[PDB]
Amino acid sequence: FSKFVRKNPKSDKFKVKRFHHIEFWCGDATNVARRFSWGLGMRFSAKSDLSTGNMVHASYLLTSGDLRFLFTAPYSPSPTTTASIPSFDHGSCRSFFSSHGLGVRAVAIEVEDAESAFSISVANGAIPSSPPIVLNEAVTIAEVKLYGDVVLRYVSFLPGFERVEDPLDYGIRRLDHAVGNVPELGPALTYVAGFTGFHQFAEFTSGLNSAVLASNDEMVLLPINEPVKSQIQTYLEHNEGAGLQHLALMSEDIFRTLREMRKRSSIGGFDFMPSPPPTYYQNLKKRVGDVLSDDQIKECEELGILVDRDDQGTLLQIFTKPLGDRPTIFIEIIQRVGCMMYQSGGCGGFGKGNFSELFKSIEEYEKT
Amino acid sequence: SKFVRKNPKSDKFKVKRFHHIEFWCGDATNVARRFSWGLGMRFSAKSDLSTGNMVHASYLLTSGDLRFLFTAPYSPSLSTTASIPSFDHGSCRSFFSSHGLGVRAVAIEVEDAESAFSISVANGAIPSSPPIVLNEAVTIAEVKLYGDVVLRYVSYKFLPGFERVEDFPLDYGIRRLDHAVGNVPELGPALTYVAGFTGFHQFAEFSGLNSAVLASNDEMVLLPINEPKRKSQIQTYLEHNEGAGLQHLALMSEDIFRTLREMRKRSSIGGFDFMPSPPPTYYQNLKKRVGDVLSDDQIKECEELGILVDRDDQGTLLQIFTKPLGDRPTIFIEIIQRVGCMMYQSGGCGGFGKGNFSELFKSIEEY
Ligand SMILES: O=C(O)[C@@H](O)Cc1ccc(O)cc1
Ligand SMILES: [Fe+3]
Ligand SMILES: [Fe+3]
Repeated sequence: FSKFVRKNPKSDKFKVKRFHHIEFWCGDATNVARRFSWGLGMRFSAKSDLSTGNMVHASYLLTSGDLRFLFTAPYSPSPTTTASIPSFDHGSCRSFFSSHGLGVRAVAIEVEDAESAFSISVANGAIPSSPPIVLNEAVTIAEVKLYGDVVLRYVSFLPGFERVEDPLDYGIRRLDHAVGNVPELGPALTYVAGFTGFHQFAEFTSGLNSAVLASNDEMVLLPINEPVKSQIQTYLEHNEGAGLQHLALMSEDIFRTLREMRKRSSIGGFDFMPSPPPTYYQNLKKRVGDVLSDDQIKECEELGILVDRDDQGTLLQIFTKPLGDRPTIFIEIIQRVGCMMYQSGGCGGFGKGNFSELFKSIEEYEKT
Repeated sequence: SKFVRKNPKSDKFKVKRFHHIEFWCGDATNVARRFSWGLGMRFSAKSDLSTGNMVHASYLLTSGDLRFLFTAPYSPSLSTTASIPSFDHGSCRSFFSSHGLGVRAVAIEVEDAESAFSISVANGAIPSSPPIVLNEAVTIAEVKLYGDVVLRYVSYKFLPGFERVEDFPLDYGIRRLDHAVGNVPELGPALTYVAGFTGFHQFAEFSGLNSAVLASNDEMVLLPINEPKRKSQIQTYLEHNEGAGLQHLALMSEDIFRTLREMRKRSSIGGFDFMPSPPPTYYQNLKKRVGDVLSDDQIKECEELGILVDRDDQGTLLQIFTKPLGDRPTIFIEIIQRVGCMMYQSGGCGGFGKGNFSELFKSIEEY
């Protein structure tokens, strides 16, 4: 008596593969990358600083599976020849951090040819941010504006980077989707999907309007939020315009990651949102009992994990507190169940039907 | 044969001890949460949006009597609510844009800050912030020290506007700040300047740099200053810091082996890294110059943890240095434990490590 029909026109104007990395623009990349490495459990993989000859910026790379988190901070200007990332600008980086604080600068995706995906994007309305530049005849990097001061980066770690050698792993394996807030969803949705050809990923159905753009294989998901009390309007005010709201980090085992990330919340890691009331986890039997066992439900309660369902699969998720000083960007840890055939992207939705379940649990909790 | 140390006790105002150190950051949350894990300091007070402050976010880390403050500016679009009246968004942004992560204020507790500020300015000090009484309880004044670092005065002893943080806690053994060392291009002018308005006397000592230690009457507030074989790290400091600034802080510890076992264990998982260890010959000779102080097992612990041991006419100093704290090879941290001079412990017991360069060079050529 219910069926959800999802369509996929596969209208990608250029060949998009997978997410490549995320580049946080910092004021001091060392302390940001070392805190992220201890909280998320990511390994110090590569570096491009003074110890590698880079006299322009200190970029450090953290990895946990297919996830790459880059942390870039500008050196004192006292010619960016030794710079490994040619799109980096000292004036831009200082202005970005003074206007937005700690946050994501680049959302990088791997493409077949960055030079073509750049020209096709601009030919379809994309604002150019960095022209196609070939790195040592091996890698090509191009950047166009996504929203606000965040850029969409095309890659087809990097030259100039040196590997770091000499266990830090909590279960995070890849980046699922990067969500950004904009003042008006409409113009931002037609703009981004207007130069990538990304189709809308429908969700099965609070102060927000969300729409999910996705590539053909739907592994590159880009939800965008708009404020309708609203958490988004507070984000726009504190971030001084449109920016990335949160990053969803796929975990091989969300229970492993959550126990690893909660032991360290008070000793350098990350803090989480208030856990759902107990009646929320007394209602999981009549919701995902056929997916999660009774003991795995006890794990979600002890770890404060949100569990939502969809037409295809089940989504286990939780959110952290803001990563920096500003109540702006935070991190989402998810684990998707089902759609195995390789797992389909967006399996289980994103959590649209979770505000209704939290409202129902809070109204239930009370009165008891 | 005999070393003679003199103390004129010429403090132009009553000074007690170090109060706190305020780092100016780009993001105070990630820097403090990194410092809290590497050094083992407790989240004690906060002055951010959760307290009503829409101007900046200040977080205090404590370890015994040591207090590290971490201040980062909010966006001016939030528009009075600042608990630290000397804070300026443009100054904090321009400071960090010029020097990066570093020390802004070296706060010392005095008897009266309205006097410490006026007497200082009347004796050559460059004023940074006039005396401001906070909620009729705390008075804060600031005068320039060297570079963009300010010497902050705290009168009646975290601060009004801060909320205590509750919630076993972290503690690696660090208990107090020993001395705050700064690098300047010319030691001479900066010496007659700082001592010109403080009256701090020169602390006598028992490389590429020249050092001079200014100290208060009881010699608990120590402020060594450095000036620029191979090229000295002082000149490399001035280039990457864009002028004079604080070089390092010496964090005294009840047990340097406890603190180092905690700090080295976490160097690769978010903590702080240390300088390369001395060769084994340095610790084979560590029982001929310091054997009446350290036992055989305690000498073995220094070799395992890479600690340097120096000695002077009064006491013995066990010390070790960390790698630079941020992206720039500028600010770093020293862990110190002093033995001897017990009569309460005298300030500067064992010196500051001026003789370690000679014993290290003697140890490298022995290996
Ligand atoms: O990225 C997104 O749009 C979703 O992650 C948002 C979301 C997810 C779960 C939830 O309970 C509320 C909002
Ligand atoms: Fe999400
Ligand atoms: Fe020292």
